[PDB]
Amino acid sequence: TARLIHTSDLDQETRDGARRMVIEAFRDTDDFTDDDWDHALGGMHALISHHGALIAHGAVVQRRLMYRGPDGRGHALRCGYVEAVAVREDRRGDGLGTAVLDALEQVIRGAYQIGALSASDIARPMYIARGWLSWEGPTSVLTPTEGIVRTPEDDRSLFVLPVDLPDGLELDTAREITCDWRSGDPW
Amino acid sequence: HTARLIHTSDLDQETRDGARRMVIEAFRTDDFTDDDWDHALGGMHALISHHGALIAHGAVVQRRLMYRGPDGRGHALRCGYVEAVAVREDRRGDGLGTAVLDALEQVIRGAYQIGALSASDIARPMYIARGWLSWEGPTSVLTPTEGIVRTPEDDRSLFVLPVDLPDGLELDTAREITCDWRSGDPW
Ligand SMILES: CC(C)(COP(=O)(O)OP(=O)(O)OC[C@H]1O[C@@H](n2cnc3c(N)ncnc32)[C@H](O)[C@@H]1OP(=O)(O)O)[C@@H](O)C(=O)NCCC(=O)NCCS
Ligand SMILES: CC(C)(COP(=O)(O)OP(=O)(O)OC[C@H]1O[C@@H](n2cnc3c(N)ncnc32)[C@H](O)[C@@H]1OP(=O)(O)O)[C@@H](O)C(=O)NCCC(=O)NCCS
Ligand SMILES: NC[C@@H]1O[C@H](O[C@H]2[C@@H](O)[C@H](O[C@@H]3[C@@H](O)[C@H](N)C[C@H](N)[C@H]3O[C@H]3O[C@H](CO)[C@@H](O)[C@H](O)[C@H]3N)O[C@@H]2CO)[C@H](N)[C@@H](O)[C@@H]1O
Ligand SMILES: NC[C@@H]1O[C@H](O[C@H]2[C@@H](O)[C@H](O[C@@H]3[C@@H](O)[C@H](N)C[C@H](N)[C@H]3O[C@H]3O[C@H](CO)[C@@H](O)[C@H](O)[C@H]3N)O[C@@H]2CO)[C@H](N)[C@@H](O)[C@@H]1O
Ligand SMILES: [Ca+2]
Ligand SMILES: [Ca+2]
Ligand SMILES: [Ca+2]
Repeated sequence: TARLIHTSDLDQETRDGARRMVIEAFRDTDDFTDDDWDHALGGMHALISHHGALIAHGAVVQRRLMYRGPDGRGHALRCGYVEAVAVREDRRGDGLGTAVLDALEQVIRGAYQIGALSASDIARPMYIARGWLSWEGPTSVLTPTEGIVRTPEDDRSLFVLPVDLPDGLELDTAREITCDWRSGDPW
Repeated sequence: HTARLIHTSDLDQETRDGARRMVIEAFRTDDFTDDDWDHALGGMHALISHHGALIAHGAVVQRRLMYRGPDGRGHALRCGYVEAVAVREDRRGDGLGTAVLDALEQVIRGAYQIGALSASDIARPMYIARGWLSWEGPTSVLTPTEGIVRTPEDDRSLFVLPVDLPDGLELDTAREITCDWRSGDPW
């Protein structure tokens, strides 16, 4: 039931409608920040509206995830990173979230080497059920002034969906995995 | 000439193979490598067709460009990076290149803070004409194991299109600009 739209083609009221719905959906200090919204921009949005109202949203945005295999090689994987997955609270538990992820996984499978996200510890079983793989190793970020810095807080949160890895590569989820730099939450 | 815009994930197999075949030839060790094709995926494609065959391609993919302002604050700018802009040999100088860049710039203005690209020499006038800023400072890449490494080869090639810079950001082309890491040509 989800409509796929590039940030590009969102009119002002859809952007404001989506942002307002996502900010409210992540309230149980505003949990969903300006940086969190920046992270949701530049890729494909999955939207579900009912009678003029936005009731569901998700985004998949491109970045690189860094992974070194046991042959020592080093890979910068073309990643579809899942952001701002949200359903208006009264509309939850009726398959809308599923419909949003169904549409984002179509993007990921069609365009990227790997899907990734850092799930709220509440949503973790929903991803595990879709066949997303929990990372077991240490997580880190490639910083511009320090080098690769550990992100222990994101170790339990990181999920991957390896859709089309290069060469022979099969990930070992016990190895380290490193995200590229951005402001706010790196994961 | 009007380009149609399509996400990587919506390309049918024949159009994907068609685009890569046309782009490899337009750039003709082949000059257009497997990494070069990798770099053109994950974003929006501009396509122009004629007599059932592709005559023009380009792509805009999301990455981060790192820039430090005169107030010492580091920015990780949401970048629409332009890749694989190509017009079939027999169709050059009819404005097809212009139509491709018009559609990609629609994406960049609609979704990103900055546009960037590392132009071949033959393409340079086309960018200078469209009002892309030539960079005058040193360029670098953020590497995983060596920190920020100068990319002197790319100093003369870099164009940016600054469309929606964060508050308090004066883009000075004399200063250093750093791309995020990827395999192959970092720029
Ligand atoms: C997480 C969220 C998007 C789920 O959306 P939803 O429309 O309730 O979910 P669905 O009905 O499609 O179900 C998602 C899965 O969660 C579980 N689930 C079952 N009932 C549920 C309910 N009422 N609410 C949430 N999850 C439920 C099931 O495993 C379900 O899979 P199913 O469709 O096979 O039953 C939504 O609750 C939300 O917006 N939460 C707050 C913001 C947030 O945490 N989202 C992103 C975290 S990474
Ligand atoms: C993309 C490419 C075909 C240029 O496309 P094109 O169809 O020749 O370009 P257009 O006709 O749209 O315009 C090219 C520009 O050349 C310039 N130009 C126009 N007439 C010219 C002339 N007589 N002499 C020289 N330059 C001229 C103009 O700036 C023109 O833009 P405009 O027509 O909007 O004014 C060329 O870059 C290419 O395909 N080469 C191989 C692949 C490649 O190197 N691409 C690199 C992208 S970085
Ligand atoms: N008052 C409600 C709050 O909800 C919060 O909900 C969760 C989310 O806000 C956030 O979830 C993860 C986080 O686990 C992980 N370590 C970092 C990751 N970037 C966050 O990401 C998630 O939430 C943010 C919005 O905050 C979204 O931008 C992002 O797309 C989404 N996947 O962190 C929280 C998980 O600890 C918290 N559980 C807690 O602060 C509190 O219960
Ligand atoms: N060597 C001079 C000329 O190089 C041309 O080819 C150029 C392009 O192939 C390539 O241009 C730039 C490059 O300058 C810069 N330092 C790095 C950047 N990634 C390259 O990028 C460009 O070409 C590659 C394809 O190779 C594309 O994938 C990319 O999208 C495109 N903008 O590098 C070459 C140097 O400018 C032509 N083969 C020919 O006119 C002539 O040989
Ligand atoms: Ca947050
Ligand atoms: Ca090349
Ligand atoms: Ca080959």
